[PDB]
Amino acid sequence: MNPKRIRALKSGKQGDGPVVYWMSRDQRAEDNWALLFSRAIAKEANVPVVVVFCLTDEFLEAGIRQYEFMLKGLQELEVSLSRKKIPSFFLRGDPGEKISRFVKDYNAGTLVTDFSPLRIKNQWIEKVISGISIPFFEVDAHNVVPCWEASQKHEYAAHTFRPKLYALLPEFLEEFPELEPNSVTPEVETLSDVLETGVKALLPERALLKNKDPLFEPWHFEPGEKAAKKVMESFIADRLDSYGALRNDPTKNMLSNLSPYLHFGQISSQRVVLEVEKAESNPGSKKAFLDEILIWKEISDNFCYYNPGYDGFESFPSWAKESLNAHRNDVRSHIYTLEEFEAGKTHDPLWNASQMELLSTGKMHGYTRMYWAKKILEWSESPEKALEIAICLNDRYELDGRDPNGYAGIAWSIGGVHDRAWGEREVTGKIRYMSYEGCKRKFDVKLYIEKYS
Ligand SMILES: Cc1cc2nc3c(=O)[nH]c(=O)nc-3n(C[C@H](O)[C@H](O)[C@H](O)COP(=O)(O)OP(=O)(O)OC[C@H]3O[C@@H](n4cnc5c(N)ncnc54)[C@H](O)[C@@H]3O)c2cc1C
Repeated sequence: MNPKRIRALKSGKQGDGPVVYWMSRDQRAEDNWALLFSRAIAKEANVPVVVVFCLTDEFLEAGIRQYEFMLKGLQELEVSLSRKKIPSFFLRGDPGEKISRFVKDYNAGTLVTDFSPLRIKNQWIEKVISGISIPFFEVDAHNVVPCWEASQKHEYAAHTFRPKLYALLPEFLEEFPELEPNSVTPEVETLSDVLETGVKALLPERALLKNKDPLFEPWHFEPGEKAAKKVMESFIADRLDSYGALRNDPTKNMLSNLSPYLHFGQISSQRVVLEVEKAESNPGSKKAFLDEILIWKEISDNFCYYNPGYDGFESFPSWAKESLNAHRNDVRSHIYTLEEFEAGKTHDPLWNASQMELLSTGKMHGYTRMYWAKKILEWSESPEKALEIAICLNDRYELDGRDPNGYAGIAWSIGGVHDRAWGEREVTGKIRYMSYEGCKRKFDVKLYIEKYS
């Protein structure tokens, strides 16, 4: 176990009680460095290890599609942890008041949590640190290389972060040891009841069409840690060979579809890299997939970690902020509201079809996501309004929303983060421009539109 994967958030006196794992971002039993580190510390202290998940009050800022996917994965996760003699306690309320109360009530000795660069995660840490007296650690179980170890500053481009990540691969890209069960079973409600009351409070704000029927289709992605492995095996055996040539074709389902499992942490990205690296397929397709799940994925955590205002206009590069400021007073072709973008009532059938896929499946195609966000910038009153509309529609209907990948992706499409300066156009400026005629020459837009009516 590499000691570089774990950071110390707060020092203090260690108690004689069970080591608590505050699971937030990585909801899985296998390939969880934070869970493995908690077990190792528990073994050395001759005490059991426990897992504590907090059902925060911000679940109403999302939809049922993200609430059911996460909770139904925990129901399978609770059974798996119980088979390892590891109890799980699901708390409802503020993490600042629930974690600090659980530590005091159960005489916790050491508190461990997974790493997350999001602002909401840092808000909870500030509350938890102020109310605990036991050692506090955090472990990066999401990225293959720890976020603080890949780079010590903000990487403005992928070609500068790629050499730093690949050079650290021989040290951190390794196999996961078996999660040892607890020696004995140690000494706040049913998840089924939490899902029933949670959905009931989310029914009035459910996405529906004119016929009062739901828009979301839950049969596309089955939640759970077992289902994530089945999808990963399907991609390597069926879609990995043609991934490098059909990644930019929205009409073909040639993607891995691992993001909803990678977002909630139901499957480890390092596990996906290990299986792909030992798989024999097209070298140009493996390189394309490795560049997306390692470079572009972990650079999204580098963006949110080394930029506090990652969701603001100030995190954009200097060239993009000056170019957008020089085209603020340009007459936009169209100005749509948030309700018009949400309902897909624009003049672009390609953009509307992209939005419908977001509403129905909850996972828009990787290529169309770049087009869907750049048209928001072109059809908004200001770049600040484009950021809010893109972030809102992303975190609300994307099954992988509220993730550093989304914020880095939105900042790339609107502010050109991790991008270069292109030809200077009106309104958009030097930000990379994507046209409807450009997509027609790239893929069959007629089939993509006709699929999502
Ligand atoms: C405007 C916009 C919004 C986005 N919204 C989200 C979002 O809400 N949540 C989210 O997790 N990702 C988001 N992304 C990144 C990307 O679109 C998705 O991660 C990708 O579509 C995931 O689906 P997939 O696994 O089938 O694609 P794949 O090509 O099979 O990629 C597999 C994994 O590689 C990573 N990856 C691939 N492409 C990217 C990328 N462009 N940026 C970062 N990581 C990547 C992801 O971890 C992904 O799960 C967004 C990108 C843009 C441009």
